[PDB]
Parts: sequence; C-alpha cells; structure tokens
Amino acid sequence: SMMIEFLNLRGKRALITAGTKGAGAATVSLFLELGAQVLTTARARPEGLPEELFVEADLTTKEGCAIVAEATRQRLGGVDVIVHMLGGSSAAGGGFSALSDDDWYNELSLNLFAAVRLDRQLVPDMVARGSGVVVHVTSIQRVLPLPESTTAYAAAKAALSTYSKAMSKEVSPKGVRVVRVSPGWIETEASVRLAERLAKQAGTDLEGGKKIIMDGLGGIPLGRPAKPEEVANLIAFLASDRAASITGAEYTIDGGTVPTA
Amino acid sequence: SMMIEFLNLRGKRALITAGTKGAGAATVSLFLELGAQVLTTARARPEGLPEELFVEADLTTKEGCAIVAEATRQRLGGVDVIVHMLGGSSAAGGGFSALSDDDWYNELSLNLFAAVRLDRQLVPDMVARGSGVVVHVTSIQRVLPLPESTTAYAAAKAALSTYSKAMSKEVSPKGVRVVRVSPGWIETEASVRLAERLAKQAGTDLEGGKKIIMDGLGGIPLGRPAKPEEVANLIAFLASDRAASITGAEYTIDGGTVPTA
Amino acid sequence: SMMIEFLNLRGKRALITAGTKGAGAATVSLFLELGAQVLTTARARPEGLPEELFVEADLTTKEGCAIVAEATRQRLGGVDVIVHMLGGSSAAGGGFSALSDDDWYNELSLNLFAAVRLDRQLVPDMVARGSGVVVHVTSIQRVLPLPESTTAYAAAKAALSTYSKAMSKEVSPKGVRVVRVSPGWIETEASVRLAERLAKQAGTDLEGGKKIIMDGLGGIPLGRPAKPEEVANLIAFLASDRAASITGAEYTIDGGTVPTA
Amino acid sequence: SMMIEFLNLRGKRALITAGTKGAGAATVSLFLELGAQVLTTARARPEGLPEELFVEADLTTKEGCAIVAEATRQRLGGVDVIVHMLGGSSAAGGGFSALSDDDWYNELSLNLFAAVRLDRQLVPDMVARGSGVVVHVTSIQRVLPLPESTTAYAAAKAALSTYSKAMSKEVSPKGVRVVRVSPGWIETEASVRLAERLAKQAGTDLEGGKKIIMDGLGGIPLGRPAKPEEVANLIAFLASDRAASITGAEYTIDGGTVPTA
Ligand SMILES: [Ca+2]
Ligand SMILES: [Ca+2]
Ligand SMILES: [Ca+2]
Ligand SMILES: [Ca+2]
Ligand SMILES: [Ca+2]
Ligand SMILES: [Ca+2]
Ligand SMILES: [Ca+2]
Ligand SMILES: [Ca+2]
Ligand SMILES: [Ca+2]
Ligand SMILES: [Ca+2]
Ligand SMILES: [Ca+2]
Ligand SMILES: [Cl-]
Ligand SMILES: [Cl-]
Ligand SMILES: [Cl-]
Ligand SMILES: [Cl-]
Ligand SMILES: [Cl-]
Ligand SMILES: [Cl-]
Ligand SMILES: [Cl-]
Ligand SMILES: [Cl-]
Ligand SMILES: [Cl-]
Ligand SMILES: [Cl-]
Ligand SMILES: [Cl-]
Ligand SMILES: [Cl-]
Ligand SMILES: [Cl-]
Ligand SMILES: [Cl-]
Ligand SMILES: [Cl-]
Ligand SMILES: [Cl-]
Ligand SMILES: [Cl-]
Ligand SMILES: [Cl-]
Ligand SMILES: [Cl-]
Ligand SMILES: [Cl-]
Ligand SMILES: [Cl-]
Ligand SMILES: [Cl-]
Ligand SMILES: [Cl-]
Ligand SMILES: [Cl-]
Ligand SMILES: [Cl-]
Ligand SMILES: [Cl-]
Ligand SMILES: [Cl-]
Ligand SMILES: [Cl-]
Ligand SMILES: [Cl-]
Ligand SMILES: [Cl-]
Ligand SMILES: [Cl-]
Ligand SMILES: [Cl-]
Ligand SMILES: [Cl-]
Ligand SMILES: [Cl-]
Ligand SMILES: [Cl-]
Ligand SMILES: [Cl-]
Ligand SMILES: [Cl-]
Ligand SMILES: [Cl-]
Ligand SMILES: [Cl-]
Ligand SMILES: [Cl-]
Repeated sequence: SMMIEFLNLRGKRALITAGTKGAGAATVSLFLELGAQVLTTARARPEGLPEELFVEADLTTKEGCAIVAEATRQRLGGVDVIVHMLGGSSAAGGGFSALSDDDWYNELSLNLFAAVRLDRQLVPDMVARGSGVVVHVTSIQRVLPLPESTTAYAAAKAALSTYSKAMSKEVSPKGVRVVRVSPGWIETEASVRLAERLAKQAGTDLEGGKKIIMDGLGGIPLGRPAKPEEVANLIAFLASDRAASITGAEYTIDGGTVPTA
Repeated sequence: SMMIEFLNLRGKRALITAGTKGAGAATVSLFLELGAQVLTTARARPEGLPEELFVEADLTTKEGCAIVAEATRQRLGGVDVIVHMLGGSSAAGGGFSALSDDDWYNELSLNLFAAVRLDRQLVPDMVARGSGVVVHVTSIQRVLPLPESTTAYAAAKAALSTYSKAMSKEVSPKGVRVVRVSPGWIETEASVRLAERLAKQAGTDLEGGKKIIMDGLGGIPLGRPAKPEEVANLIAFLASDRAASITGAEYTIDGGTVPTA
Repeated sequence: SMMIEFLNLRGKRALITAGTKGAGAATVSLFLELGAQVLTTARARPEGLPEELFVEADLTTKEGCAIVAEATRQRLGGVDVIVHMLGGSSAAGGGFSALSDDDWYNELSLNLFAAVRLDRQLVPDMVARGSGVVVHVTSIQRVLPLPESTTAYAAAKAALSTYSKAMSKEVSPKGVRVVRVSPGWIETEASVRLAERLAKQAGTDLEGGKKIIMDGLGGIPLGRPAKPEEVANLIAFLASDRAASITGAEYTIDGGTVPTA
Repeated sequence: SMMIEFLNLRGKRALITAGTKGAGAATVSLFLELGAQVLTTARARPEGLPEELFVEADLTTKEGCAIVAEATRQRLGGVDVIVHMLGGSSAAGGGFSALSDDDWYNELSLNLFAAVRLDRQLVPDMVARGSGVVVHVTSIQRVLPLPESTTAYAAAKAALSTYSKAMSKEVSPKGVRVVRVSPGWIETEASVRLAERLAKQAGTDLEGGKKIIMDGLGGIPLGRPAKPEEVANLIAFLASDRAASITGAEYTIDGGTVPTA
C-alpha cells in the first residue's frame, strides 16, 4: 500500500525551550523528524547539536527571555508552535518552612515566569497571523503536590496551569490553540541520580530507590516513569493539525499516578 | 529521503462499538486506514458496507453483548483495542422532574451499561494476555452537566468516567491501558438536524441554530464543534503505541468549552 | 453576655433518609437538637425512636420511596430540607469482572436511585414554594475510586454527584439550594466490622485492620476517620441559613484523604 | 428549655489579615461575636476603631510580616487560627499581553506571597503546639479564570490553592488543619464601584453593570453575589471545633457560579 502521512509538523516553525536534556531533547529530536523547523534553548550547547538549531540563554532572567525572543524572530521569522519545557525544582527538603525567598523566586522564575515572559513577547504575533499552538508543560504536582521539597514547585506549576487556561480563553477564539501537557515522573539521567541517592540513604538499591519515588507519589499504576520520547509523542500530537479541536485542556501523561477521575 | 511513519495501528485488532455514523464511523474508517483489523457494531445495518465489518446487535442487552463478544472472538481471534462509542440521549426537556424511569433506564443502559457488559466479557482476556487498550468515550457533560434534557445523560457519563478510572487502577498494573476521550459538541448529521430545528424555531438560519447550541454550552472558545474525524484522530493516538505511558486519564476534545483549568 | 443563636434549624421540616445508624443517626439527633421537625427512614423499626419520627420503608424500591414521600407530606405537611443519607456497598471483592448485574443494580439502586426517586417526588413542591435545601451525601470514591469491591459503588456515587450539580443549575435560580457532602471513611459499627473482616483475613488485630483501611485509601493525613457527629455538623451547617450563598458545590469531609488540590 | 449553643470560638486566638472592609471586616466582627480573641491588620488603622484590634503593616513586605508576627506574639501570646484574607486585583484590562511586570508582581505579592511569608513565621509554632487551623481565602478564579484583567490574579490564586494543599499534607498529621475558602463575587464597596464603571462604559445603569459582571462569570445560578457576612459564616464554621475532620479541602462559596461538578 501507499502512505499518507497521518501526523507531521511539515511547514511548522517551533520554539522548544530547554531542549537539551530529558523530554526536551526527545521533543527537539521528534519535531525535527516530523519536519518542523526548530529553535531550542539552554544555558549550554551540546557539541552534537547544530548551532543553527540553538540559542544560548538563561531563561530565568528577563535578559535571557529577550535573547530567545530575538533569535526566534530572526531565525524563524515567526513561530507556529511554542513548546514551553523549561521547569524543575532545585529547592532542598524540610517542607514549607524551609523555603526561602530565594527558593520561592527560583521556583516561580523557572516554572512560571519564563513561559509568561516569552508568551507576552511572542503570542501576540501568532494571534495577528491567526494560527498557532502554545504548549505549556506543567506537572501532575499542580494538582497532586508533594510537600517535602516541592511545595513551591507545585504552587508555581498550578499558577502556570491556570494562566494557560486563561490564555486559551483569550486567544483560542483568534485561532491560536493553548494546551497543557502534565507529566508525572519522567525517566531522565537526573532522576536515575535521584533514585540512587535515595537508595543509598535508605540502604537499598536502584530498584528500591525507584520504589521509594513511586511510593512517594502514591504509586504509579503503570509501574514505571514516562520516557522522554513518550512525552515528546504527546506534545507532537497536540502541536499537529490532527489536534485542531483541542484547546484549553490539560493532557496528563503519568502512568495513572493522579488517582482521581 | 523518506516519508514520515509516526503512527499506525498495524497488527492491532480493534472492536469499535456503534460505528455506523458520526465519530463512530470516522473512527472505524481511520482505524482501517492506519492498518488495524476492525470489527464494529450496529443496532440496524447500513446497506452499503460489508457484512464482515459489522455485527448487528443491541449492546444494551445481555443477548446483544454475547453476540458481539462471540463475533469478536470468531472474527478477530482476540482484541487489542476496545473503543466504546455507543452513547446518546433521547430524553425530552423539562429538567430533572421530567425524567421518567424509562428515561433513566434508557440513559444508563446506552451510556454506561453497554460498555460495562462488554468490558466484563472481553477485558479479562486482555488482562490475561497482559496487553491492550480500552477507550471509554465519555462527554464533557460528565463534568459540565446541562440540565434541561440531559440531567440523566450527564449522570450516566459521570458513572462511566469514574468506572473507567477504577478499571484503570485495577488493570493498568497488568499491562492494559484504560483511557477516556471526552467530547464536547461533535458536528454530526444528528446535531445538524438539531441545529436546523432550533433555527426554524427561533426564526434564524442554520448558523443561528448552531449559535444557539454553542451559547447553551456556555460558548465554545474555538468557535465551532469538533468534527467526527477529529475525535477519531485523538482515539487513534491513544490506542497507538505512541501513547504507552497514558492511562487512567480523560482527554477532553471540546474546543475549550469546559471553562475550568 | 447574652446569646444570639448562630446556627439553628428552627422552623425547618427535614426528611433525613437512613437516619438510624452511623452518620444518619447522628444527623437526626443533631437536627432535633437544632430545633428541626424531623422524619427519618429505615427498613427496620428502631427501638429508641417515637413512631412519629420514622417511617419503615425499603428505599431501594420504587414502592419504598413512594411510602417515604407520602409520609413526608402527611406528617410534616411539606419539607424544607432533604438530606439524602442512604448509601453503602454490599458487593464482594474481585474487581470489575466480579460485578454481576445484581451487584450493579444493587449499587445503583442504593446509592443513586433512592435520591433520584425522592427528589422527583419532593423537590418540585419545594421549587413551587421558592425555598428549600437538598443535601446529597456522596463519597470521596466519586472522585477517588477504590476498585477491589467498590467499582460500581464509586460509579454510582459519581452519577449522584453530577446529577446533584445538574439539579442545582436548574433549581438554584428558583430558590432551592442543592449541595453535596462527600465523606471519606466514617467510623461506624459497619466500618468497624469491615476492619474486622480485613483483620481476620490479614491475621492482624482490629486496629491493624483499621490501618489496612487507611493505607488502602492512600493514607488519611488527619490520621483518623471522621466521626458520625462530624458529618452531621457539616450537614447541619449547609442546611442552615448561614449557608444561603452555598449551592452547586461539594464539600469534602475526609481528613485530607483526597490528595489533589 | 434552653437556647442552642452549637458553635462558638471561645478560647481561640485568631489572626485575621486585612480586616478593614468587605469580607475581612465581616469575619473580624463575627469572630469577636463568637468569643474569639482577635487581631487584624491594615496598611492604616481606621480611625475610631480600637488601637489594640488592628496592627498597621504592609503584609507584602518582610518588615510588615515581622511586625504582624511580633504583634501576634505580644497581644495574643500565640495563635490558634490564622485567616488569610489579604487579596485583590488592581490590574487594568487588555488581556495577558497587557500584564506588565508590575501587574504580575502586584498579583503574586498580594494574593500569594503575603500569606506564604506569614505562614512561614507563624505556622511552625502552631505545629510545635500540635493544634490550630489555617484558612487560605482563595477565589473561584483559581479554577475559573477570567482573562480580561485577572489572568495573573487567577494564576496567583491557583498557586495559593495548591500551596495550601501541600501545607495540609505536611501539617495535618501534626494536628494543624489547613483549609481553603474559595469565594465567587462578593458584594463590596469596591465591586459596587466596578459595577458603576462597567455600567458607564456600556451606557447602562447599576443593575446593568451587575448583569455585566454576572454574565462575565458565566452567570450565577443563585442570582446574586455572596455577602461579606456569608463568607464570614463559612470561615467561622471551618475554624471551629465543629469542623475537626475537615482539612486539605477547598470549600467554594459562589452561588453555584463554577459550572462543573
Ligand atoms: Ca531551602
Ligand atoms: Ca526526571
Ligand atoms: Ca496513584
Ligand atoms: Ca489521572
Ligand atoms: Ca421525559
Ligand atoms: Ca418520559
Ligand atoms: Ca460480585
Ligand atoms: Ca443475572
Ligand atoms: Ca432560598
Ligand atoms: Ca496520601
Ligand atoms: Ca496592565
Ligand atoms: Cl536526561
Ligand atoms: Cl519556557
Ligand atoms: Cl513529599
Ligand atoms: Cl520528572
Ligand atoms: Cl537529566
Ligand atoms: Cl543499586
Ligand atoms: Cl489509574
Ligand atoms: Cl504518520
Ligand atoms: Cl453523522
Ligand atoms: Cl451480524
Ligand atoms: Cl452480560
Ligand atoms: Cl460500548
Ligand atoms: Cl440545559
Ligand atoms: Cl447559515
Ligand atoms: Cl479555553
Ligand atoms: Cl469562562
Ligand atoms: Cl484546576
Ligand atoms: Cl453505627
Ligand atoms: Cl403517615
Ligand atoms: Cl414542600
Ligand atoms: Cl436517599
Ligand atoms: Cl418513583
Ligand atoms: Cl475527580
Ligand atoms: Cl465509611
Ligand atoms: Cl453502622
Ligand atoms: Cl491534606
Ligand atoms: Cl499525596
Ligand atoms: Cl449556635
Ligand atoms: Cl464549636
Ligand atoms: Cl466593603
Ligand atoms: Cl520573612
Ligand atoms: Cl495574608
Ligand atoms: Cl513589563
Ligand atoms: Cl523562616
Ligand atoms: Cl486543630
Ligand atoms: Cl479546575
Ligand atoms: Cl474577563
Ligand atoms: Cl470594598
Ligand atoms: Cl446570572
Ligand atoms: Cl449550580
């Protein structure tokens, strides 16, 4: 039989933030394979990643966001898809009372403010054209918070999620879709390190460390974290014309972790 | 150079219920196009299409379920994907007090219990094998009920949605994914007839009738209903191996209608 | 100082279903103490209660609900507050596949149908008057289903919860408030016996079985189940004029069990 | 015969922030009436009101927090109930792209960070004692965002709501309850001013302005905003010993506005 491509991103210009590790890297790679023109960002460029595809910036600062917006306008001449994948938590444990003003600022800057600053610069152009998609990568912690080290992370992600829905109400009628992808635990080099650290301090092994993390989430019905490529798959679907009626929604990819209907 | 092969359903055996029209027909068509082996059901048979593709049965009875389950075993030899698409509302207006026992029975039998009977027959075999996907097509009314004629419809869809999440908790650890697709207004011949009826009654044109439907939902930010093909696209994605980490979740396709984050 | 009663139910005529054990009994007791005129129901004649305060009926049947409706009108002369407290699960374990048609019918009749039948009979007259409150006692399982024996219980409670919100949309503009109270584990003779059966099967003590229950829920942050009187307190508040702006909402009383924001 | 003593706050020491007007003033008054020892805050004390009742401070600063925390320790000797009522939006219209850095800072500082700062100082001592209640007053916009001027307000309220749930997970096991009260539109002098502004720009009257607000929310089934005293009633119930099993939950008071189950 002959093929008709079902899902691609041909002709689309995509800005993917934080695309050098984990799900970000998998999303950059998949978008390129699906025919998108891609610009991605990070504080350091991997040697194997062609310079034309990359702009170096610290997205936790206003200056870094300005640099990325500039490169988007200059290299892409317009953007059709923005995938916000910058996020993370650097706060130590100790619960709410151990969150300093610096912790709160860091969590908000990384998980909310970069997306807000970039959208404020880039989305009005997309609206002017009358087409495009914005994907905010949130986190199941926006609904299912873990307090030990991620109280401010969860709060920042919840702000992001509601902000995204608010954006969707405004710009969906003008032809720009705005969706959220909410991952649970993603298998990354960094989370292997986490599992090893927990395993050592608990006196168990890697699988024991894995179990500690999963138990800490209330269990993952699927029994494993999501793979970077799995997150990429969902983002590519939502960015594609096969998802033209999907806007103002959050699509969870977590192996069933969130235990509510 | 080569064409993109992102998503297909080659090798999958799929039972899709209620595939004669609307999103059901679009999903049958797309699954066949993506390489699946498909069986579908009809209470009354459409004239043109082959006998092998449809089994005639009333899924709202024990007899009908048995017929469909036997046909699945005989024609497909097993099933990798069950897509439940039987549903609808025939209750008249007048609000909750105008729902007779007949109305309640009709709504629960069509929107919940057909799926329940079929899953009880077929899902245990999928669990024994250790692989597969069940898709329950719910409705945004399960969260956003419209009371005039659809109070019992909304309630039945809510039961279905929570039942689906319960199943996911049980069977996801055993290798079977269970997901929900929750549509808003889908543009079908039936809903176009509804629009026409509302238009002639309000003394407006077809576009005015569609606006009456949209306003009744509280507005659709996207500005249009979903097409049958669009619902099919989402179901195919979720049924595919590109969705291996997605279980125990409901994915809404409603153009932004549900106004909560 | 002198007292002005903050919360009472003086002058209110209340039907409280299933008011002879557990939270139902505590709610009957409290409503009487707050000055309500009360009618309650049970299948069995409770030794402690004056004849006038109760009517014997099987609310899982149509004729039973008619008996209760008829008695409500005959004895109270109308009703200002309906508290639906009939509910429970008699299904055995084994997950979804072990739910027979009898199990499904029993779960729906007990947890959804009785409320539907009684509301259809009694709420229109409250609407005609332009005042009143309906309280549907749901369950955290409507959002947090436990699949082993309570898949159909959870589904029924989810139907009830969405039905309640639909009816609130219809009747709140007409002066009747409709609210839900959603309990977690309530410490009752029934739930102590469940702890026993679990204790027996696990070969531990009784509180050992209580630990099994709490662990099975994903933990209770408060560290204990709700007391019947605590459920009564919340229902009394919501039935009172101190809750006049509260309608179409579900108030959860579960010690923090549901882990989502 | 005797009068009903259902609920009071005798013996409790309560800090209620922002008690000058609106729901804050109503909550201060009700708490005093129920027998609580109360301290409240304002940027400037209203003349004629006792000096002891108010502490003058800007809770959006580290200094202001320190001042309020020290006044709490000096005047109350500790605190049993903290009711966070500081909040509001002063952003102008124009949607997301009209939200300057000033707007985002204002919204987060007033609606999230004042409460976070104060909790960080006061909650650990409540935890050490092993009893108490924290109430975070959120907003239905945390789930139902309105984009014209309140995109950042909604986002900040969503952060607050998830933060509150995170804190509840941490401190509920230690004997401190943490709950949210989420109001819809509250009738205040400020919202009368808003209705008058909207009325003017639309060339209608006050009732027309009210209709514009209610339509902007998607309609209020009850048909009116909540009164300050109504919000106070709910906060008082939750702070009382009648709510001992309620923690980690959000109780919405909005006349049915949020249209989802
Ligand atoms: Ca820290
Ligand atoms: Ca990771
Ligand atoms: Ca889980
Ligand atoms: Ca989930
Ligand atoms: Ca009817
Ligand atoms: Ca009928
Ligand atoms: Ca059974
Ligand atoms: Ca049978
Ligand atoms: Ca009323
Ligand atoms: Ca838990
Ligand atoms: Ca502004
Ligand atoms: Cl990685
Ligand atoms: Cl970003
Ligand atoms: Cl944690
Ligand atoms: Cl992760
Ligand atoms: Cl990594
Ligand atoms: Cl190891
Ligand atoms: Cl699940
Ligand atoms: Cl493809
Ligand atoms: Cl059709
Ligand atoms: Cl046939
Ligand atoms: Cl059957
Ligand atoms: Cl079906
Ligand atoms: Cl309706
Ligand atoms: Cl037309
Ligand atoms: Cl939207
Ligand atoms: Cl809205
Ligand atoms: Cl939300
Ligand atoms: Cl009992
Ligand atoms: Cl009688
Ligand atoms: Cl009546
Ligand atoms: Cl009942
Ligand atoms: Cl009946
Ligand atoms: Cl839910
Ligand atoms: Cl219980
Ligand atoms: Cl009992
Ligand atoms: Cl909690
Ligand atoms: Cl948790
Ligand atoms: Cl009282
Ligand atoms: Cl009290
Ligand atoms: Cl005021
Ligand atoms: Cl500080
Ligand atoms: Cl505050
Ligand atoms: Cl700015
Ligand atoms: Cl501190
Ligand atoms: Cl306490
Ligand atoms: Cl929400
Ligand atoms: Cl707005
Ligand atoms: Cl005011
Ligand atoms: Cl309204
Ligand atoms: Cl409502």
